[PDB]
Order: sequence, then structure tokens, then C-alpha cells
Amino acid sequence: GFSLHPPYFNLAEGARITASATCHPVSNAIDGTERWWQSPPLSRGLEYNEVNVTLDLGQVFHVAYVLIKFANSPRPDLWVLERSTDFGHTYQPWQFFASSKRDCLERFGPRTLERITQDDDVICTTEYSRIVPLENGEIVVSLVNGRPGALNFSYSPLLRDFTKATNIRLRFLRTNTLLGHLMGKALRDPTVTRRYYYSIKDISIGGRCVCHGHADVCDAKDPLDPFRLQCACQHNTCGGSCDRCCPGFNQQPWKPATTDSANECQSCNCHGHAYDCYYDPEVDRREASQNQDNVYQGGGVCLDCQHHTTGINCERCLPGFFRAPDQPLDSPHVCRPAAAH
Ligand SMILES: *[C@@H]1O[C@H](CO)[C@@H](O[C@@H]2O[C@H](CO)[C@@H](O)[C@H](O)[C@H]2NC(C)=O)[C@H](O)[C@H]1NC(C)=O
Ligand SMILES: *[C@@H]1O[C@H](CO)[C@@H](O)[C@H](O)[C@H]1NC(C)=O
Repeated sequence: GFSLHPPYFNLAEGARITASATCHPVSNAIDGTERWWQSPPLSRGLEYNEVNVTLDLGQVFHVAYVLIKFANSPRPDLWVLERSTDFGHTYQPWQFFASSKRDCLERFGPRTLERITQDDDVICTTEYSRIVPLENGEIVVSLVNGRPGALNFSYSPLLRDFTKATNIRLRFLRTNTLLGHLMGKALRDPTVTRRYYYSIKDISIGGRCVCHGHADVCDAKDPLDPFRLQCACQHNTCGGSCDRCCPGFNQQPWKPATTDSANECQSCNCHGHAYDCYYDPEVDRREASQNQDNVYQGGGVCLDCQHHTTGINCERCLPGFFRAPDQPLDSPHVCRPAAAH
């Protein structure tokens, strides 16, 4: 048994994108043309050195990498790549960007520099901030590469959580005003501020559905809602996130799949007197439940025993009823009512 994972695809493609400032609308980013979105030049703009491009995704996916591609503009000097696990609230940064290693601590924090030690470490790289390439500049943030977990992902919850997301945001804080226009720019001269802005011509986010290792394909069940995907769950899981077992399969607790075992849901046993059940840890630890083979190696509890039956596996007769010796536990007549005197 091993984990199953649906293919990666471009989360960008069918997402909602927005820009705090814009005048080349935002869409040009996520579409596939050579067109592009472009912020208002520092010229008639004071705080237009701080913009925010935002992508909203349907559900919550696992993001493998965010790739930005700049057009008529050099990469920015200071920006923040942020995600969201809410659908637009408690943001969190993924990585920080700065030209001067000192700028990091000055603008972000003292600790924002230590190398990656723990799967959910943030960081403040420089590399992607050297104005040098001032045209078609590409940045590739890989949320997985490096991290200690990438090795044995399956057993690294921190990473798995670090990579989830609902919204992804590009927070630009300061243009990469380099060369020697500093004085002009600082002074606010319309010969330097009219050649400084932001230009994205493509935002490509590689990610995939979340299925806890119980599915290798997830499509859209409804043609009318082409972007809401649902896992084609396996391992007897259910939920379209495969986060729960299916009716009838609760002998064991639910688990995501690891490299070692599929961890598929086991079927509880109700001697043909029930349609559903639930897992009770106490019962399992107490060894008081029959599995399919009739051994007490589980924790399944039948709900609504039918046929005047009752018990963890509906193996007994409700008090007041008696078991027909001429009948087997599965008979819909196992238990007969009290006879006349
Ligand atoms: C740019 O995006 C940032 C998100 O990083 C926004 O910052 C938030 O601004 C609100 C103002 O109501 C504050 O309450 C939040 O605390 C800010 N987030 C932070 C840094 O904690 C900002 O509003 C956006 N501005 C632009 C460019 O439109
Ligand atoms: C994954 O983690 C398990 C338990 O922590 C460990 O036995 C296994 O060797 C790890 N995978 C590898 C080889 O990195």
C-alpha cells in the first residue's frame, strides 16, 4: 500500500485575481497572452510603491510553487509572498524578499534570516531582487524544495500544512529603484518616477487537490461549476477530500495514506442488522467489537440495530425478545417477540 496523489495543474488558470492599484488590467497576468498588468508609475503616485496582486482559489489546495514572470519592469526590491488558509482572513507570509540582507531585519525581523531548519520556516532571500534583469524577469518560489520534509513528505505534517492555501498574494512594498536615480527618485522628479512601476505578465501556481493520499484524480463533478474539484476517493474513504470513511467502514479510525500502508477503512460488522456505524476509540481499546471475520480487532459500533437486535455488533436481542435457536444471527428473524403465556 502506498499514497495516491492527484496530478499538479495550474491553480492560476481559473482563479479570481485582483490588484489594489492597476493603471493593462489584472487579468493579463493569469491569462496566457504576452499582455500584462502594470501598476501606476511612481510619478503621480505617492504610496504606489506598495501594491497587492491577489489570487483566490476555489477550495484549499496544496501549492508546490508560485512562479511570477515580469514584463516591462525589473523584479521588485521588497515584496512579501503570502498565502491564506482561511478564505480571506488570517494571512501568513511564505517568503520575504530584499536586496540588502540588512533591509530584511530592518523591515521584517531579526530572525527573518536564519537558514531553513524547520518545515514551516519563513525566509528573506535576496537573489530574486537584483534589478540587473530589468525586463522579462522570472522568480520561482518553491514552497517544498529545501525543507527537511521534502525527503519523506508523507510523514511531515508541518510541510503538508505549510503548503496548503486558499488565497495567494503578492505583496509589493518597494520598487527596485537602482542604478543612480536615487536622488532624483527620492526628490520625486517626474523623469525618474515615470519609469518606476510593477509589471507582471504571468502568474503560474503549480498545485494539486488535497486528498490525504486517497486519490490520484480529481475533476469537476458539475459542468456548471467547472472549477470546484472533488477527489475520486479510494481506500473506501469518502468526503471528496477523502477525509472520512464511508458508511459501513468504521472498524478502524480514519487515516491519511502513507508510503507504507494505504490505511484504507475497514468494514464494521452488524450481522446484517444495520446500514451504518461509527468508530469508538474506547470500544477499540476495550476490544469489544467484532470485525468482518468475527475477531475483536476493531472499534466499530453499529447504529440503529434493526430486527429487535442490539449490541455493539447487533449480536444480542433487545431485552424482552428471545433468540430462535432455529435461526442464525443474520436472520431478519433472529429475535422473536415474547410469546403468549
Ligand atoms: C496591501 O496588502 C496588505 C496585506 O499584507 C494590506 O495590509 C493590511 O492593511 C490593513 C488595513 O486595514 C491592516 O488592518 C492589516 O493589518 C494589514 N496587514 C498587515 C500587514 O498585517 C494593505 O491594506 C494592502 N494595501 C494596498 C497596497 O492596497
Ligand atoms: C519517514 O518517517 C518514518 C517514521 O518517522 C521513517 O521510518 C521513514 O524512514 C521515513 N522515510 C524516510 C526513509 O525518509
